Amino acid sequence: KVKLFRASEPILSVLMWGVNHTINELSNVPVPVMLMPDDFKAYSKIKVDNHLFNKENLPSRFKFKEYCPMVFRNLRERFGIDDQDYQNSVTRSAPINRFLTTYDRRFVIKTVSSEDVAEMHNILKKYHQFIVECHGNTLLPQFLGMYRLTVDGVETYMVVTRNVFSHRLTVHRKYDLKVAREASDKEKAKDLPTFKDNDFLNEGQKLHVGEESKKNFLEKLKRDVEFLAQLKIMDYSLLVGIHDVDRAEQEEMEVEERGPGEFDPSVDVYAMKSHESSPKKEVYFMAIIDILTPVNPEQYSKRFNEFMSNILT
Amino acid sequence: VKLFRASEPILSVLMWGVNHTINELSNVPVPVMLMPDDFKAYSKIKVDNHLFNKENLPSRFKFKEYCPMVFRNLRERFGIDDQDYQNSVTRSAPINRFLTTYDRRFVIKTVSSEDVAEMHNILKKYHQFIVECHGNTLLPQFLGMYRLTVDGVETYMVVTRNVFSHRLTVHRKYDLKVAREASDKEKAKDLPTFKDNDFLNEGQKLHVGEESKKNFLEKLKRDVEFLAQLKIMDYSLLVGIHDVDRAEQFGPGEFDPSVDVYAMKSHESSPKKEVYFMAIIDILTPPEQYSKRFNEFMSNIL
Ligand SMILES: O=c1[nH]c(=O)c2ncn([C@@H]3O[C@H](COP(=O)(O)OP(=O)(O)OP(=O)(O)O)[C@@H](O)[C@H]3O)c2[nH]1
Ligand SMILES: O=c1[nH]c(=O)c2ncn([C@@H]3O[C@H](COP(=O)(O)OP(=O)(O)O)[C@@H](O)[C@H]3O)c2[nH]1
Ligand SMILES: O=c1[nH]c(=O)c2ncn([C@@H]3O[C@H](COP(=O)(O)OP(=O)(O)O)[C@@H](O)[C@H]3O)c2[nH]1
Repeated sequence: KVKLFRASEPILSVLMWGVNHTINELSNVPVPVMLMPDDFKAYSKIKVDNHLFNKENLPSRFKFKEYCPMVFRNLRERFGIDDQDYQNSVTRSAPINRFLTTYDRRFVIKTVSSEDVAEMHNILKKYHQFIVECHGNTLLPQFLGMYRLTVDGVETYMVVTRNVFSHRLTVHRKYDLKVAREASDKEKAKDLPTFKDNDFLNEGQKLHVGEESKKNFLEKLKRDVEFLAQLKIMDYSLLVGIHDVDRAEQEEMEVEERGPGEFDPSVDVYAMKSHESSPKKEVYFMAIIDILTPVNPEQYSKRFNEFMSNILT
Repeated sequence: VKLFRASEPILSVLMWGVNHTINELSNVPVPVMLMPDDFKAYSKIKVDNHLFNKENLPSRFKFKEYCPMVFRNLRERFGIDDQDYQNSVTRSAPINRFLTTYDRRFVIKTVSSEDVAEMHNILKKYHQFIVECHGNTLLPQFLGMYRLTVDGVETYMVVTRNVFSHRLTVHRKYDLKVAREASDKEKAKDLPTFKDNDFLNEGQKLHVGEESKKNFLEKLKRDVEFLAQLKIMDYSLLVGIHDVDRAEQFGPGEFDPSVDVYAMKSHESSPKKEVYFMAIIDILTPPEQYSKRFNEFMSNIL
């Protein structure tokens, strides 16, 4: 039962300790009837100064701050994420890759600017109830936690989201779609490049999901980017992952020498199966990302929606 | 849900702090042995909440535990499970500074800065005496030592196992240590602490018979020869008497010796059926002669 918080760097140990600690405190806090305005301006702050004690993995001195814990707990709940699962995913073993995932690939942890933390506070009330009015059915990021760590007198802000991609299905190709953008010769020459818009268009890539899931994708995309427009938010992207079922079947068999294309929508919430009659059997993951940025937000809404409308069939 | 609801905020912080430190310790491996730094170590946490979890706890406070590895090991050597200790402090607020936990199992005394200094001065030798006597001792059994900061004022606390039983009511109490006696004021409280000379003027005796008298004296001698060899004085032996018959006015005179470690049955040849509780207390403020005189006084009570 013993959690050592062993990690390759001390800040990950503090992250694990911090999520463990804050979730445990939260378990002794009743779940409220409703959120109250103060919950949107609240925070928890702990400062640890140990001496000759418990130094094998944690630093002796550090600080941990969690922003709006009542709100983000309610968000976890509205996204179907149990608190015990959340803490287990972060603390059973050190996150990996700044950008991290939990070891089980379920949650993504991005470090962010002080400005991003400002913008989250500014949008949080309206974001919380956009989530509530759409019952968690959205392609926007699903924010589960926001934290400030202090190790060596240095502050680091982190935002936790649900992974856009599946936690079990491999992603074989990825795009960040939003002028003109493309992938660097450096980026294009790496294990899994992030192809931008114009490499999607030069490839002639198409995603065949058939009518019903095309329609529910476009309906939630319109609702989502009208929300971000009405919040004067820009520079966001749609992140797109392609899972080639057949290639996965091969790669598994190749490690076996030394279901298939099936997934749980309650967990892989951005995932879509390819249409019955489509050249290859594929799974797609598509979500809106990078929404904490702030030329026109209405224009951004319309242009972004037209492009993403056209990547489907 | 542990709300830490308490009669004053400092008790809430005490409950929170013991809960937190015990949970952290469950993530610290039990070492093959204690090391010298464990006797100089401490845990310190500082809480600054804002608009959050303020219904029972204060928003800002500090909690420091002294030598947590050492006191965890002492808990183990006294047969006290960590989660039981935590439950006794946190399941419900301590009561009546001098406190017990809601279940009356552990005593929480507020102490001086100097007492914390002195405990540090004796701690290694005290731990070694605990290991050499296998927890079989009439000394105080220290389970934790903490410093709380609430409203910028520090409060030091030491947790001991209760001398008295946690279920059997104590009907008369004596503090045996010149000449000392109980005040007219104390003599009018509900349960006076009758001091040495009122025990003698009362003619009270504790009949435990030969078998149980002998190694009570053996352990008393071992203990205060230890405290002499540590130059400790001004300590007392505290003694409680439980009369079964008044209790009658699901069993009487019944107790678990594994829990009420200082308890003794009255001898068959004793006028009334009684339960006695007896241990050494107040051993923290810093000659040899005291050892012999104190041991002699306690010697003549069987
Ligand atoms: O609009 C907001 N409503 C809020 O309710 C709120 N709460 C925090 N913040 C943000 O926090 C950022 C830096 O971090 P932070 O201020 O959390 O550190 P701090 O003030 O506790 O300590 P320190 O930096 O002096 O050591 C600040 O620039 C603010 O953007 C908020 N912004
Ligand atoms: O939920 C997610 N699951 C992922 O698996 C994932 N991978 C990347 N991203 C995002 O895409 C951009 C980085 O792209 P990148 O080119 O790899 O790195 P950077 O753009 O900073 O140079 C940033 O928005 C990243 O946070 C992901 N989001
Ligand atoms: O383990 C214990 N269980 C007890 O139930 C208990 N009751 C009293 N004591 C001690 O006896 C002296 C106070 O006696 P007191 O006369 O009531 O108060 P004070 O002497 O401060 O005026 C101090 O050493 C007290 O901590 C107890 N120790």
